[PDB]
Amino acid sequence: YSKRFAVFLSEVSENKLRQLNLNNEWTLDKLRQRLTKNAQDKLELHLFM
Amino acid sequence: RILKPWWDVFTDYISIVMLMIAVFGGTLQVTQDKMICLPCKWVTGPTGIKYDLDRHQYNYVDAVCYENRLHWFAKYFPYLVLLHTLIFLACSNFWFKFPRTSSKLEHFVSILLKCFDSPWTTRALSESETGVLDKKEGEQAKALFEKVKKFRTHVEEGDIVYRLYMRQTIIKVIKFILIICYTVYYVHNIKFDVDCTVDIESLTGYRTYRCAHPLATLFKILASFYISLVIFYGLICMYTLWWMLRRSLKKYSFESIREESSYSDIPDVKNDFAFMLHLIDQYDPLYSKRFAVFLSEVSENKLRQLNLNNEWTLDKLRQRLTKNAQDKLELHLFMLSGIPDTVFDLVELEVLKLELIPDVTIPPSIAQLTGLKELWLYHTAAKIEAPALAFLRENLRALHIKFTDIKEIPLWIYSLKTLEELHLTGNLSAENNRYIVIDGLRELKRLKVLRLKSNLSKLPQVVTDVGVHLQKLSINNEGTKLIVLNSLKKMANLTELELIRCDLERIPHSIFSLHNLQEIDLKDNNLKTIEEIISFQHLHRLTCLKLWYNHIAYIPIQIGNLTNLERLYLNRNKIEKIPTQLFYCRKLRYLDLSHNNLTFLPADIGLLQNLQNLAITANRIETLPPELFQCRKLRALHLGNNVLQSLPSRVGELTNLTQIELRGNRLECLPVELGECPLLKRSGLVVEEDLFNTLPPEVKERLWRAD
Repeated sequence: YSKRFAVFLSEVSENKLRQLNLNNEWTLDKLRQRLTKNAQDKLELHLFM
Repeated sequence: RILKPWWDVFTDYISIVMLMIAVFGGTLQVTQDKMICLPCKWVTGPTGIKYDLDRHQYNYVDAVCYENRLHWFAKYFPYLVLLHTLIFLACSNFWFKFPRTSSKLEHFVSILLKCFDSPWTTRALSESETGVLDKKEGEQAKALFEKVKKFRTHVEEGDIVYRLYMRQTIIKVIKFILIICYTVYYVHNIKFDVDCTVDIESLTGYRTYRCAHPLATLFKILASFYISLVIFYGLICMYTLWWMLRRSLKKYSFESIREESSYSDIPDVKNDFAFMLHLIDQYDPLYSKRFAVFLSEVSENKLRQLNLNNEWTLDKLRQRLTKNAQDKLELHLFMLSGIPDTVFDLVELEVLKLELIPDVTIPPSIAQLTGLKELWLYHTAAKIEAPALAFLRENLRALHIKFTDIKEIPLWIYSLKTLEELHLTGNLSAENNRYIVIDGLRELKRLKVLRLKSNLSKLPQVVTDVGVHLQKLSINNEGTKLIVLNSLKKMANLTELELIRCDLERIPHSIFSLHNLQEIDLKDNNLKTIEEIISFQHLHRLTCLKLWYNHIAYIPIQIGNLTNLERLYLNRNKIEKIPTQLFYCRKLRYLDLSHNNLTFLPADIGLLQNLQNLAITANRIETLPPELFQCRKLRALHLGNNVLQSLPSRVGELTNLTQIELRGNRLECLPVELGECPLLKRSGLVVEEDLFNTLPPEVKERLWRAD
């Protein structure tokens, strides 16, 4: 039980959590929708925050 | 219910120990209490004395001495304890189950438990930041904040809980002092070994009875234990009173709210009643912090702003996209409190309309709308304070600041040096308020169209003439008497000038130097006979002459001087005679003779081969000249509001005549030569059932089979 509490307290793990939310909520098909643009193969994190 | 302080917890447990003593003394007092009595008589060595008495009489003198010569306090000690501790239970139990203020507490703990429960207050307590929640906790926080306001209405810093609490705690204190007085006064009236002397002597023959009570030591020790329990009990009750007079007020916790809020970076928080809040201040200030952080209007303002953000949808603005010229959106006239965030979703938008909104800030993600270039920001005070201004520094070209007062001109916004047209209606500004339009608009070098409409000016600003980039000017709807002559000629790239609703008797003569002038607008002026076209003929580019709403009654001979004139508006003045020299302006495509006093058209109309649309409405012409056929480019035969009678076969000449106007005439003949109507469909205000009765295959088959 103390192992559960400290493991949840670690910043690397919750950092991996929010990065993991951004993983499974920014999928391969999403960048498939964002592939090909004006001159070249341009990917937008442009204006996205 | 779990709001009780610690001393009321001690009141509960000391109370139940106290009644446990009561039921112990009562039970023991019933089944084991008796008295032992035997008479004092005087007042192989040792032998037992004998009495000539009986077991009968011993029980009798037991009952007589036990009832008579024994103290009632020792008789009824557990009953006084039992009834008296139910006074204490009735104090705290009755104070909490008082009906109306108990409803106040029940309502209060219901909103209090939800106020612990709301994870939005975890979020809003936890923190230009973003983050999108779901729907229904917004609804819960809506009606949750509503019921907080309902509680704020029902209480208004009440007094029933304070004075009712104060009355029950003060009767607890004075009852405490009362009973410790007489019980300490009666403990030494409990004795182990009593001396009885009764009227029994004719029945048993003895006066005095040494009587031992075998139980008074037990009642004595638990009586002393009892009052020891009470002095500890009521002593803690005195400590409650000492806090009541020492540190407790009606708004002291309100200062803990607002000093806590200044400590908690959400400063301005209102207040609801503190003494009940003081008891939970004694419970924990953490739960106090949950309550005030929910209470602040900035916080719930942010909540309903997010309710707006997820409760304007893509189908809503999708069904609000395409308008007058382009893709134009409206929060215009809609009194919305905030901009939706799905606004910057849909890049199809080009012209944004934002009347009546309290958004001082715009999100930086609005630059995703790369199609947006025309912006309407009226009845608002958007002072964004974000790096999105650089975003729109290289985006947009049109600004609309209508009906905006002197203070509500967002100053930092006009640094975008790609603005090209400006709309400043409603700057009701004096010369000191003229400087409140601060010259940071001088830096915006790309301003080409300037709108200074609908205000209280008399002279233009000296900062006005610094922009030679300006090509289109309007100074409209003012009290305009005076024009500084140098400022007009300084902006020589002026091509279109607007004098709408001005107090001009005449025109400024210095207009001759503005050789780029093509379009001149003179609506609603006091014009009699005009300044010479010798001035206008120096204006070589003059093509558009707009002479609306004057009271000039005669046109000078120099009208046959503007060859480049194509658009002539002579609407609503006192013109009666048609000047002959109208024929020379052969580039004339539109002739406006409307709202005059006209008699008859001379033959100058036939030489106007470029005439496509003719307006002679609101006149007094009765018969058209035969020069109708030479106006072969005529599409709009605008013949309204006259005393006209009929038409010749010249109507069949015009191959591009599409619309005919006869707004109130004789129109009795309804001629058949309309049935040679090669492209026309709508003789618009000629439409009557009379003309629809006449010419059956021509009107009905040509028009109604053409439709």
